[PDB]
Amino acid sequence: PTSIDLRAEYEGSGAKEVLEELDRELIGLKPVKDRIRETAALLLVERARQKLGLTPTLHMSFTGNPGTGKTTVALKMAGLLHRLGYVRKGHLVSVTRDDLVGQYIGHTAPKTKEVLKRAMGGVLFIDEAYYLYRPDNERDYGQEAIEILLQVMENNRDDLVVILAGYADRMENFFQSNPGFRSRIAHHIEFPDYSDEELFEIAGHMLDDQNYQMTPEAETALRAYIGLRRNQPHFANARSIRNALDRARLRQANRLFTASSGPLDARALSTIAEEDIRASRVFKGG
Amino acid sequence: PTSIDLRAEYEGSGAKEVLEELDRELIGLKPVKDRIRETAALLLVERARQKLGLTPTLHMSFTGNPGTGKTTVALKMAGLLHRLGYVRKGHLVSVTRDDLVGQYIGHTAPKTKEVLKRAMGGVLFIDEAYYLYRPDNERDYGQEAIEILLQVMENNRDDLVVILAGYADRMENFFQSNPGFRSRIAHHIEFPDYSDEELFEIAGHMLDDQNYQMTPEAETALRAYIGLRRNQPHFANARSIRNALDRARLRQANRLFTASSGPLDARALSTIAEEDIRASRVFKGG
Amino acid sequence: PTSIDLRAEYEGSGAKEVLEELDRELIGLKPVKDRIRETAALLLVERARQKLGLTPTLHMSFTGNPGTGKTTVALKMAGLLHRLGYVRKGHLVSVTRDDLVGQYIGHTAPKTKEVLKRAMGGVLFIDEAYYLYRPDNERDYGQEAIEILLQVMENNRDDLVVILAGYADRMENFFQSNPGFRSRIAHHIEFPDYSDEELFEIAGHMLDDQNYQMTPEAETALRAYIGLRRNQPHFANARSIRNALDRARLRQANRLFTASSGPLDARALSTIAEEDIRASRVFKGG
Amino acid sequence: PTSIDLRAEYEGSGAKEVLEELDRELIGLKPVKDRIRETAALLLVERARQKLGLTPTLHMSFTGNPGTGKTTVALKMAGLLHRLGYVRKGHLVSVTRDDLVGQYIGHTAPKTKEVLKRAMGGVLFIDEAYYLYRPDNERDYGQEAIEILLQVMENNRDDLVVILAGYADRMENFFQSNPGFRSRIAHHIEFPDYSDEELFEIAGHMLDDQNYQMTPEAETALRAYIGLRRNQPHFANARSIRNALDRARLRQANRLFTASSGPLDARALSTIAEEDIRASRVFKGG
Amino acid sequence: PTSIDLRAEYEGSGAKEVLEELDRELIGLKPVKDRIRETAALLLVERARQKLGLTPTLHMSFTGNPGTGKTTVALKMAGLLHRLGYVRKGHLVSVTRDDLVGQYIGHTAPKTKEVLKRAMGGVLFIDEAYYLYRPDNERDYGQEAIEILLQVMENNRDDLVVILAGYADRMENFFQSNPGFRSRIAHHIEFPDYSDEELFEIAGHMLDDQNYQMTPEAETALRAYIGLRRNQPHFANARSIRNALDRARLRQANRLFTASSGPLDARALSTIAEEDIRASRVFKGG
Amino acid sequence: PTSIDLRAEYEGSGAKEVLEELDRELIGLKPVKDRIRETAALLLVERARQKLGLTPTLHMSFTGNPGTGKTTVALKMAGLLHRLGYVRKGHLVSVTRDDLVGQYIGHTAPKTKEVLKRAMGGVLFIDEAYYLYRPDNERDYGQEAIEILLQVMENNRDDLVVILAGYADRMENFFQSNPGFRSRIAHHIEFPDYSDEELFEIAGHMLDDQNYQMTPEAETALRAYIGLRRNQPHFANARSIRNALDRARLRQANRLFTASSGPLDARALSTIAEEDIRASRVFKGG
Ligand SMILES: Nc1ncnc2c1ncn2[C@@H]1O[C@H](COP(=O)(O)OP(=O)(O)O)[C@@H](O)[C@H]1O
Ligand SMILES: Nc1ncnc2c1ncn2[C@@H]1O[C@H](COP(=O)(O)OP(=O)(O)O)[C@@H](O)[C@H]1O
Ligand SMILES: Nc1ncnc2c1ncn2[C@@H]1O[C@H](COP(=O)(O)OP(=O)(O)O)[C@@H](O)[C@H]1O
Ligand SMILES: Nc1ncnc2c1ncn2[C@@H]1O[C@H](COP(=O)(O)OP(=O)(O)O)[C@@H](O)[C@H]1O
Ligand SMILES: Nc1ncnc2c1ncn2[C@@H]1O[C@H](COP(=O)(O)OP(=O)(O)O)[C@@H](O)[C@H]1O
Ligand SMILES: Nc1ncnc2c1ncn2[C@@H]1O[C@H](COP(=O)(O)OP(=O)(O)O)[C@@H](O)[C@H]1O
Ligand SMILES: O=C(COP(=O)(O)O)[C@@H](O)[C@@H](O)COP(=O)(O)O
Ligand SMILES: O=C(COP(=O)(O)O)[C@@H](O)[C@@H](O)COP(=O)(O)O
Ligand SMILES: O=C(COP(=O)(O)O)[C@@H](O)[C@@H](O)COP(=O)(O)O
Ligand SMILES: O=C(COP(=O)(O)O)[C@@H](O)[C@@H](O)COP(=O)(O)O
Ligand SMILES: O=C(COP(=O)(O)O)[C@@H](O)[C@@H](O)COP(=O)(O)O
Ligand SMILES: O=C(COP(=O)(O)O)[C@@H](O)[C@@H](O)COP(=O)(O)O
Repeated sequence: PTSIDLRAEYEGSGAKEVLEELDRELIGLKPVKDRIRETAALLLVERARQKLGLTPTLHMSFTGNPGTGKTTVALKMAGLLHRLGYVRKGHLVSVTRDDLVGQYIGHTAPKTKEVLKRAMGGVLFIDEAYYLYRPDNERDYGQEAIEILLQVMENNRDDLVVILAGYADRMENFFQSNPGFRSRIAHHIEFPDYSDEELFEIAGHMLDDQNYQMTPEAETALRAYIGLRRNQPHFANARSIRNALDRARLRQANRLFTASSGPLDARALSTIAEEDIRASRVFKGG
Repeated sequence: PTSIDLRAEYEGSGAKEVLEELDRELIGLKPVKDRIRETAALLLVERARQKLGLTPTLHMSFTGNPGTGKTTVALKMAGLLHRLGYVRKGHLVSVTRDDLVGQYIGHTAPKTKEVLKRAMGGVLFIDEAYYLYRPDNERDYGQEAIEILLQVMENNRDDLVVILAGYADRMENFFQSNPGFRSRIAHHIEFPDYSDEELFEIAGHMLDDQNYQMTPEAETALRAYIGLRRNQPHFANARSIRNALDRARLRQANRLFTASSGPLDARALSTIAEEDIRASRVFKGG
Repeated sequence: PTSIDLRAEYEGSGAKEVLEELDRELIGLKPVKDRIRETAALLLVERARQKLGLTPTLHMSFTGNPGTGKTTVALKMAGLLHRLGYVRKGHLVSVTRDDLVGQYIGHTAPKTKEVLKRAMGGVLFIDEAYYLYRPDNERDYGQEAIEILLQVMENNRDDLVVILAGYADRMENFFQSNPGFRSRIAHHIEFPDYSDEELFEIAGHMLDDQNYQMTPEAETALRAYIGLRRNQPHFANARSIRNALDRARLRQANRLFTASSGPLDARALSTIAEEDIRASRVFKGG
Repeated sequence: PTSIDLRAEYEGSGAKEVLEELDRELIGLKPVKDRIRETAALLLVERARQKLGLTPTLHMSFTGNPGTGKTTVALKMAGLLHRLGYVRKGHLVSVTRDDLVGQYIGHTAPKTKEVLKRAMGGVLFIDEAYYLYRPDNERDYGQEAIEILLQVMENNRDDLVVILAGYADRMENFFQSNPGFRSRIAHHIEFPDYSDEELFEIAGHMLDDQNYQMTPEAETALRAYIGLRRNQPHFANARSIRNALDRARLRQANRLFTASSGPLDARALSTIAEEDIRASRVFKGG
Repeated sequence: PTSIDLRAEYEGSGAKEVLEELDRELIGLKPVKDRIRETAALLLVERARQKLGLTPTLHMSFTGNPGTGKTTVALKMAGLLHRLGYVRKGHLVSVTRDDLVGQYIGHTAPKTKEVLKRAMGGVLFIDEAYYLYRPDNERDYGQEAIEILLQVMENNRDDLVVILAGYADRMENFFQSNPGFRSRIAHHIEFPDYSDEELFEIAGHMLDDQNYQMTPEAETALRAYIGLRRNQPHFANARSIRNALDRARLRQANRLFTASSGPLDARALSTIAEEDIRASRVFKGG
Repeated sequence: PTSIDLRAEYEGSGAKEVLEELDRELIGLKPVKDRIRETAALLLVERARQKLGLTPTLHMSFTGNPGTGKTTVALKMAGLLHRLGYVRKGHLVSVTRDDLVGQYIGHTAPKTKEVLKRAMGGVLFIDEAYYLYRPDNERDYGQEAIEILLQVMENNRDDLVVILAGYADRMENFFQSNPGFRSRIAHHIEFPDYSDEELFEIAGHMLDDQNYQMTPEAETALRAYIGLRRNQPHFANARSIRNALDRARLRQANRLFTASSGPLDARALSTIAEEDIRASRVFKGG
């Protein structure tokens, strides 16, 4: 070997098969998907470079709001990384701060370490990682977990990848207070969402996750709803959406229970109708 | 099975028998009772949907003032939930923050866990839950109880339902500081009551709970009392009501002891008369 | 039984015999004594009501200054309560915060619990109870004692009565910080004593407690003293009174030792004379 | 017995023999000595009253500056108290805060208790007692010592007397923060000192304690010194006196070493001469 | 021996062979290299002085930014020091604060001590040493590590050299708070890198460390980039450089993957082209 | 014996031989040396007084800047004290706060105590003692070391002398906060040095301690240097001097290494020349 065919590796790795898996398994967020397509390319090239004699550097940060594909992309990353020979067992260990820090004084270091043992050969995924740093609280022993984490991200490299994730404002603050992470994360990925279309996409995903469908009439009813809701006080984006869908679901349940034609099937029970949304006082004025 | 008769489940579950039990066992708060009627409908439908292949999501929050039916509705919920096959042993474990958090450093995690063991197959009911988060205090180890609680509400699902309850202002603040609860509570129920009529309803419920009745004359005497009391300093709503009723009870006891016609019966001993309320310095001016 | 003769219970209980015992054993504070007379009536009636099928609710708070009869009334309460079948062994366990909270981390819960064991069947009396809540101090474990106390006042009812006592300003603050006590205390009793007459009453009680009498001339000498003292800086009410009486006692002792007519009797040794008070620089101007 | 001869007890107790012992063993502070004479009288009378059927109340506070006779009066008190049958073994146990509070968490309660065991039948003397209350410091466990102390001063009475002593400003503050002491101290004794004569008395006592005498010429030299020193900045009363005497002693030593007539005797070595004081830059202007 | 030939020692030690090793193994930072050349001279002379009868004093501080040669110079120091007979086993033990301080209360002193055992006969290298002093955090036991460190730097001298390193602002602050280090460091070495040329040098070193080269066209493209970037908000110097190079690398990877002429060699894969930098929105205006 | 020949003791003790040792072993600071001469005289006399029947009082404080002879005088004191029979084994135990206070909670009292055991029969020397009082820090247990120290300085006297030393501003503050030390220190010794001449003396002592001499030309070069340096920002007195001498030493080493006439002797290697100082940018303007 002297040169390297990139497409040979791309087609030989099954990396394309994981990138396809990502398009199919994430309701269109092309922005992000392209960014992962691009990182795949770099990950490919870096590997081809390592195969011609030139340890990588892999850790990444995923920042954005709830419901932007952080977890489901992270899973695919572990895949991709296992397919490009960066990781041995391409498996994702997803953990919060409450899996790494123990209440008792000294029961944190074995806990982080053992979680790490389970992570080895794959990817550790620390959701809202910045919660490990709580000097707000006394008797929270999260600084030890940081120390052990930080030490691992520099030293014990070739057998682990770490992904910190969560809100960006909170992550960037976490790096201020705990530097040495910025230099250890090679991949900062922003997960963007909200515009009406985005809020509607969210509404749609939420309903897919619950196995409910809207009737076309109800879809337009929601689009109306959203536009109005965003001009009323204390609009909470995604929360306001969950909340509307919750109340819609409650209304749909009562609509059906009160009708009672007789037996009804999955479509009748999975469908949110125009009535269920338009009955909201959001359409009255509040 | 292909369609599902909802009324068949509603009548087969005995869910109606628990909803009747609620009307009979809660002095009219039709507002709330309708909201529970409605949630019952959704809980019904969701179940019928789970029975056609489409884990639920059950936790709820009860917000409002003291004396609005939070506990007595929660009890009925545990019933309803057991009747709709969501819960195995339909029993309510009611706990405050002082049942989950221990003084000693590490004697909290076994305590929360064991309470949880007692809760399993039924409903855990955390009154004024927001008191678990006390970063105001040092040496209070309530954050561990939150961690264990939060972990349970996501992971170990199909064998427990949690109801956080208490004042709304304090609950919404608690979610700010401890997010991840908002997404875990599927049912936000507001318990409304204060207007004179509400204060009078409260007075009425308090007296029912103690087995005392008022004479019509005394009722109007209280309505007079309330209107005056609310314009005097340090009006404490429900507390001022308990306090007036306490003093009325004391006056009624002394009225009866001092009269002493001879023997007297349950009505004489259960009745608060016009004298007992009007004797208050609230009618003098203070 | 269908009706109930109240006087039959009042005379059968020996409750009157304890109320007489109170008049005889408390230098006239008719205000309070009437309030206890009245509570007795209610306690009577409530009992007669429980005997016709209609658990009581018994805990109380005693608020006021040192030397108003809190302890000596509490003792009689335990009596009264035992005579009306509310309490099994009518005995009063009087405790401060230093009997419930231990220095060591975890040596508080057995200590509160064991004190409670000694209290069972009678009345526990927590003097200046608000001292259990010291978040001012670190390493004071008083919050656990509160938790155990609070739990007992709701759950393990029919075998214990609790009386919190002390200054009112401090008690009401204690309820702010630790709510759930207000609802558990059914009896708020205020112990009143300052106006000149009150200061003089205090002076009088203090001297009774020490077995000293004043000569009429000395009484008027004190009334003069008080009026002057209250217009001088740093007037501390009751403390200033103790302090004057202390100095009077010292002067009386030296008056007698220096005279030495020969032997002298109890009256000579128990009497504070006009000289003993008027010799004060309070009469000179300071 | 019906009356009581006071002089009989005063002469029979040997109380006079301890009061004489006080005059002889305290360089004239007649102010204080009279106050102790007076307290003796009251202590006498109270005893004669207890002997005619009318538990005492004994604890006291000694406030003032260093070098006013607090300790040497306290010793005599223990005497007096043993002679008037208030105390069984008339012995004084003198302790600071560092004898009652231990560093380790829980090694304070046995330490206070054992000190107290040694105190029993006599007088415990807590110098600068207010140092037991250090909420300024964390990991100081002085509040437990307060609790145990306070409990002893009310409950276990007839076998112990406590004397808190030290600066008055600091003592009165200590009572603010720890009330319940004011009511437990029956004897507040102020120890007054400074006027030139007092500063000179102090100088004199200091030199007696060290076995040094001044020559009459040097005495007048000091009186000159004092008057000047008090008008220069940062005058520290007693400290400035120690400091002058220290420097005088140093000068006297060098005066003698440099002279060296031959052998010299106790007078030559015990004497501070006019040279030793007048050589001070205080006489130059600084 | 009477005089000493310095060049004899310089050539006999192999000290020159380590200084050559430094030029070859550190991409030109002549500023620093001269400072190390100079220190070598002094270290030489001091040794020649010790060999004529006149314990040295060796500890040093390395201050500057990431990527200025601190570690790679420290390694050579250990060499040099071993070649001039100051150190027995010329080996460098590189440690952070997380290797010296343990979470548990008392598991720090054995940990520092054992690290020190491994350090003996060579050089201990504490990166960002100032992190040992964290009074910001409770339950961090770093002050003990300071104590043990400080004690070693004075007492147990002839068998250890310590090098504290990191940012200068943070180091000088660390000396304020922990004095006694300034007197123990005999060698303060500043590591300089920002001016455009410096930022470009940094960019260059970063790319060397990653095995990437720029085409001359791309170099000028970066110089353009830098000048623009420094006038846009939140310019973070070196971070902004890493960030640009990261994004350039990502663009280079995608440029190559998308072209796909066929096989490509190390130069094609190591080269960042003009396209990869100029594609930045920094050239659009943001 | 009746009188006492002082010169007999002075010549018999070998006290003169230690005072000579002080002149020879401290580069002229006649001010201090006279003060120690004088204290010797007093220590002599006090001893002669104790030998004629009239426990001493020995502890002292040494205040001043770094480099004024505190340690080297303290050593001689231990000598002197052993020669005048005040101390049994005339040996000096020199300790900082980091030798008395342990990190762990309770590992301070054995540590202070054992250090004290090593001190017994000689002098304990606490450098910068005021660092034992750190209420600035939590989890520093220095107050216990104070307690044990303070207790020793009063009680266990005849087998230990304590010397607190360091900056005066910081010492006097330490006495404010921890009184009872002022009365326990019988000897306050001020160590004076800064004026140009003093800075030059310091420079001179520093160079003696390192075995370097200046050429007369270089001395005047330093005097020039000092005058300029003190008018430039952040002048740090003694530190600026060390720093200049360090850089001079570095320059001298490089001057010699670069010349290389051939062999060179101790004078050439010990000498700092005019070149080595004048090459400083302090002479350029910065
Ligand atoms: N891009 C997406 N495509 C499909 N579903 C999504 C997407 N993003 C979020 N969701 C839905 O919202 C939930 C949020 O998932 P997650 O990745 O864990 O969020 P986070 O951004 O906090 O990491 C998912 O379980 C899923 O049901
Ligand atoms: N809605 C209601 N209907 C009948 N009684 C009520 C109602 N609300 C409150 N009460 C009375 O007041 C008490 C308050 O009960 P609870 O549910 O525990 O209050 P919360 O949960 O809001 O703190 C009840 O035990 C009952 O006696
Ligand atoms: N109402 C009263 N009648 C007679 N003596 C009283 C009365 N109140 C207080 N005293 C006297 O003052 C003391 C104060 O007693 P206590 O009841 O324990 O005070 P408190 O409970 O208010 O703290 C009593 O021991 C008693 O000698
Ligand atoms: N009234 C006094 N008569 C004789 N000596 C005194 C007197 N007051 C103080 N001293 C001297 O000063 C020292 C201070 O003693 P002490 O009673 O302990 O002071 P404090 O007021 O702090 O309790 C004594 O040991 C003694 O040498
Ligand atoms: N002077 C230099 N010469 C060549 N490469 C350097 C130099 N300084 C830094 N680097 C590069 O940057 C990285 C920073 O290394 P390091 O010395 O550990 O940083 P620091 O000690 O300043 O924290 C090195 O691994 C190296 O690849
Ligand atoms: N008076 C002095 N005479 C000679 N050398 C001194 C003198 N003062 C300081 N030094 C030098 O400086 C160092 C400072 O010593 P030290 O007594 O420990 O200072 P300090 O006690 O004031 O902190 C000494 O070891 C010595 O080399
Ligand atoms: O509180 C909200 C919604 O808050 P959010 O913006 O969080 O949804 C009100 O608009 C509803 O109570 C009205 O319900 P309905 O629309 O059924 O009347
Ligand atoms: O303190 C209150 C009532 O407070 P609250 O508002 O909490 O009831 C006074 O009005 C009563 O003491 C009067 O009693 P009465 O009315 O019997 O004179
Ligand atoms: O300090 C006080 C009294 O304070 P309080 O107001 O607390 O009593 C002075 O008036 C007395 O010292 C005078 O005593 P006499 O009156 O014997 O001179
Ligand atoms: O510091 C002081 C005294 O302080 P204090 O007021 O505390 O004594 C100066 O007056 C002395 O140094 C002078 O000594 P001398 O008088 O021997 O010159
Ligand atoms: O956030 C930054 C860079 O921050 P930093 O200054 O830290 O690099 C934006 O300029 C980029 O998102 C633009 O990327 P591109 O230049 O590829 O559009
Ligand atoms: O930082 C300082 C000195 O600080 P300090 O005042 O602490 O010495 C500069 O003057 C030197 O870098 C110049 O060195 P040179 O004089 O060799 O150029």
